[PDB]
Amino acid sequence: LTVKSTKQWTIGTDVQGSERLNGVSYQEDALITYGDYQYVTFYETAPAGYLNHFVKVGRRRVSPSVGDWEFLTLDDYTQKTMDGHNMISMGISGDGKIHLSFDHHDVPINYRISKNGIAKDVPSKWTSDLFDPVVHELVGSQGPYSPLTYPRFEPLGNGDLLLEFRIGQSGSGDSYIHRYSASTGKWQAYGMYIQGDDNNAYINGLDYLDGKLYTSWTVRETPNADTNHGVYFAYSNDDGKTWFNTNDTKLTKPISTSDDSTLIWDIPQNSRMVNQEGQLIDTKGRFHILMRDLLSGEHQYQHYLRKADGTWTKNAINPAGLNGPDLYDPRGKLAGDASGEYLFGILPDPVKQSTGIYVATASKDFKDWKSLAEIPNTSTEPLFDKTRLHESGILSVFVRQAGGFPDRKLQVWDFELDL
Ligand SMILES: *[C@@H]1O[C@H](CO)[C@@H](O[C@@H]2O[C@H](CO)[C@@H](O[C@@H]3O[C@H](CO[C@H]4O[C@H](CO[C@H]5O[C@H](CO)[C@@H](O)[C@H](O)[C@@H]5O)[C@@H](O)[C@H](O[C@H]5O[C@H](CO)[C@@H](O)[C@H](O)[C@@H]5O)[C@@H]4O)[C@@H](O)[C@H](O[C@H]4O[C@H](CO)[C@@H](O)[C@H](O)[C@@H]4O)[C@@H]3O)[C@H](O)[C@H]2NC(C)=O)[C@H](O)[C@H]1NC(C)=O
Ligand SMILES: C[C@@H]1O[C@@H](O)[C@H](O)[C@H](O)[C@H]1O
Ligand SMILES: [Ca+2]
Ligand code: NA
Repeated sequence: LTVKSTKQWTIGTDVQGSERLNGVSYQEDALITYGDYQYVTFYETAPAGYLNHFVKVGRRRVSPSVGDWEFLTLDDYTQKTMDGHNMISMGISGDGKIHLSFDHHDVPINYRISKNGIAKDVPSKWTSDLFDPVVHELVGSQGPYSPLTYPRFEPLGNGDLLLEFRIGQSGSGDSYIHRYSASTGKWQAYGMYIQGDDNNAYINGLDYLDGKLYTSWTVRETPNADTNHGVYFAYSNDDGKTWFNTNDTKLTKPISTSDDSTLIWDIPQNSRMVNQEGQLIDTKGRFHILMRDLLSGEHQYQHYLRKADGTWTKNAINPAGLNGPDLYDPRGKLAGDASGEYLFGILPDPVKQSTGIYVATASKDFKDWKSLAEIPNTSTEPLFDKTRLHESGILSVFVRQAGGFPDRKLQVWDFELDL
């Protein structure tokens, strides 16, 4: 496997602040291909300057040929909270509508949707008028909408879109799912699907394949990040209403963080494992988790694998040259190709201030981690475009550079693979 070509584009100047607001691990998602176009969302500084930001949405044609980016600026909502939780997630439903939810740390939902199905019936003009106003509810559904953190979207097989988030706080919170119908344009409440018990679950993402929805998490006792413990897993066969553990045992609704039956690896507190890192269902139905810990005596990224025979394995990701991360260092992701043979670790290196692209193969039990490429000059939790990789064999990664404001840019990097 080789990188046929490497290309990059600078899409904006990052915003100034001691917190990172662009390029955050739990953006789900930041960079999305739908049809012949790729979309990206990020904050850029408003004319009022420091601590005033607008959400931007970029689009570019990627098929049959790659076109230039164009951007719209949502200049009717000013982000002002210098808090790294307050990121943007985007989703695109099967009616072609683009959804955005953003700017939360334990506050009411902020959500907006495009007026029309702009990703399906593609308009000539890319302007802010394409979007409806910010609202603080989900039409057709019901609260609670506050105190909300961590909006995550997941597109389903019938064109519908899940929106998932935590209601509560670090160390005492629960998570909820809502479902947007592409046929009616209405949201519906699926209710609380995971319930804390003087703690909160921190999921790594949502993954969906062939009618099944997969998630993994750690449990946090207090606002101190050293109090994460456990690696847990569950899946649903009905888009988040009913859940099962790794042994196919049906779980209570909601899943309780006190239910040990979803635990797949014992990791104590003070292991230097961080919440909300990465996960992946590969196209062959193998489930993967990316975390980190100090338990070997060295800080190392860790790969958890749910094998076909039901067994789980854990193996350090330690290819030559990769510096292992401690608790507060930037978090990585796992990507997979259409065939399911290639597993990509998109791993920020805290020493090099760059993002490494490493590859392992299913034929070698994913133990053959090899350096494949690098994105230089990043201070980012890298995020990729699942659909572009599956459809075109191009690994496309959104990054925040390292360096100082206003030199520090936002970029998209495309690694064309010889798949
Ligand atoms: C339902 O699903 C669950 C989840 O998959 C399943 O439970 C697993 O069952 C398998 C098979 O019986 C267990 O696998 C064995 O594990 C042996 C060691 O287990 C200990 O270590 C686990 C790993 O953590 C270690 O390392 C970390 C650092 O990464 C460290 O923090 C830990 O402390 C520990 O050192 C650990 O998760 C596990 O904890 C469970 O069990 C204890 C009690 O023992 C409990 O207190 C915990 O709360 C938790 O439930 C435990 O501490 C391992 O030696 C053994 O290896 C042999 O077999 C393999 C075969 O592949 C050989 O390769 C190998 O050489 C040995 O011969 C084997 O891998 C696994 O531990 C269970 N996992 C959990 C989370 O419980 C249930 O069985 C399923 N139930 C049904 C009905 O289907
Ligand atoms: C460790 C800490 O945990 C949560 O508060 C968020 O994920 C935050 O981004 C991370 O820095
Ligand atoms: Ca996802
Ligand atoms: Na608590």
